[PDB]
Amino acid sequence: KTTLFCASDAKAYEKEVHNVWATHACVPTDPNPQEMVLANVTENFNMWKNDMVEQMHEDIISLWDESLKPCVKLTGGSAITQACPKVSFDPIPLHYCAPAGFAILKCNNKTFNGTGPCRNVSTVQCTHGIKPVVSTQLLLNGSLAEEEIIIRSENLTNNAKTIIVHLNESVNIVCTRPNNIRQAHCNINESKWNNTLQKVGEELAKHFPSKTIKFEPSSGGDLEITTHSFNCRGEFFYCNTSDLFNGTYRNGTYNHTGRSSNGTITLQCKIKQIINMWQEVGRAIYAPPIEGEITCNSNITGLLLLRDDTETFRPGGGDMRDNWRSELYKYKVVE
Ligand SMILES: CCOC(=O)N1c2cc(CNC)ccc2[C@H](NC(=O)C(=O)Nc2ccc(Cl)c(F)c2)[C@H]1CNC(=N)N
Ligand SMILES: *[C@@H]1O[C@H](CO)[C@@H](O)[C@H](O)[C@H]1NC(C)=O
Ligand SMILES: *[C@@H]1O[C@H](CO)[C@@H](O)[C@H](O)[C@H]1NC(C)=O
Ligand SMILES: *[C@@H]1O[C@H](CO)[C@@H](O)[C@H](O)[C@H]1NC(C)=O
Ligand SMILES: *[C@@H]1O[C@H](CO)[C@@H](O)[C@H](O)[C@H]1NC(C)=O
Ligand SMILES: *[C@@H]1O[C@H](CO)[C@@H](O)[C@H](O)[C@H]1NC(C)=O
Ligand SMILES: *[C@@H]1O[C@H](CO)[C@@H](O)[C@H](O)[C@H]1NC(C)=O
Repeated sequence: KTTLFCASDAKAYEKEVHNVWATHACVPTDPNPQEMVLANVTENFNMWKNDMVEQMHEDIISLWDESLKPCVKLTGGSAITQACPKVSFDPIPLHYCAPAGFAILKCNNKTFNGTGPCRNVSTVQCTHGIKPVVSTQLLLNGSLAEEEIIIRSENLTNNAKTIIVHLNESVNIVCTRPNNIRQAHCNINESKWNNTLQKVGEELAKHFPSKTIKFEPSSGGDLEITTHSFNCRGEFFYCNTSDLFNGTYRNGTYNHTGRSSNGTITLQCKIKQIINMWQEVGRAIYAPPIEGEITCNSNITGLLLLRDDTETFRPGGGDMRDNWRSELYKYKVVE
């Protein structure tokens, strides 16, 4: 429909790079914005074909190119070389705002699966604050569904279509390279993982009725999608998830099958310098890791799954727009 603009809450004295970018590219946020219900209106949205996602994707690409410059960038046969300073890197929330003459409709149905008609609807200047968090397999630091877990998919029959599971309760994941310099690990409380895959299996079961629901670690691909990869404090972690996506939900009960220990699942992570870019088809080389404890304490707030009697779900990811979709699903720009 139109060109959106961003409102952030960053300040010009942070050397953190999301702050720097936002202070150049975004306008300050309205202290008290004002909504505008319309609980009879009913309009349709389709999260899977939402231009707001394109615009945000463009902006995050811009952000990363100005903030996480790689020492080397291989695209086609070209290699570009730049200074790759280590930087202060912690994502801040970004608001997307409709400019003069445009408004953002926001669907208020707390169970809205993200496509089709929605009943309660509001008008807003801006989205909520969205932390543009690049990762695969697990979505981190998002907003939780407020009712029940919600399964989103462009077409649940088409197994080639990424499924976004929207959790209603955070699950902590703590990743640390402590004080091999490239080796780290993550801790998830196996009990709350336990429960979470319980409930996720229930919801997947309503969509998949005759069948037993198996979680299995991702088959093949680049490391960035066969492991839970993400950026912590500038460094690209790649964490093994085969003790995480490893479980069976059969008789209305979930049985976890990956190996736990003293009540917590522990993922082996590598920090890596040679990255398969999400922005485009290419490779990006970075400097070896900073020193000391690198630690990220994050909320797993959704999953990205792919489906292959039994239905099997393995972790997925790689198309960063799905991350943005998970947060922008309940908004469209109109007028
Ligand atoms: C233009 C958008 O590209 C795409 O849709 N991709 C896509 C799509 C699919 C499946 N289809 C739905 C599978 C794999 C990919 C690739 N994803 C990454 O590479 C990717 O996520 N890396 C990474 C890097 C750093 C971090 Cl921290 C991170 F968390 C992730 C990408 C192509 N890029 C490439 N082959 N270099
Ligand atoms: C979250 O969703 C699950 C299943 O959809 C439900 O059992 C649970 O009560 C919901 N709310 C929570 C867990 O707070
Ligand atoms: C979402 O709901 C619409 C109708 O509201 C339905 O057509 C579609 O199958 C649902 N999709 C999922 C993934 O639940
Ligand atoms: C989803 O894709 C399937 C094929 O995988 C096909 O029957 C149809 O086009 C889609 N179904 C719906 C309900 O849109
Ligand atoms: C993850 O760990 C398992 C068991 O150690 C191993 O078999 C698997 O290949 C690993 N995957 C990756 C992508 O490192
Ligand atoms: C589940 O975990 C065990 C060890 O923790 C591993 O041997 C097994 O291969 C995993 N399941 C799958 C389907 O990979
Ligand atoms: C998630 O948010 C917490 C608190 O803001 C932060 O410490 C953590 O590093 C974030 N995780 C990622 C992957 O950015």
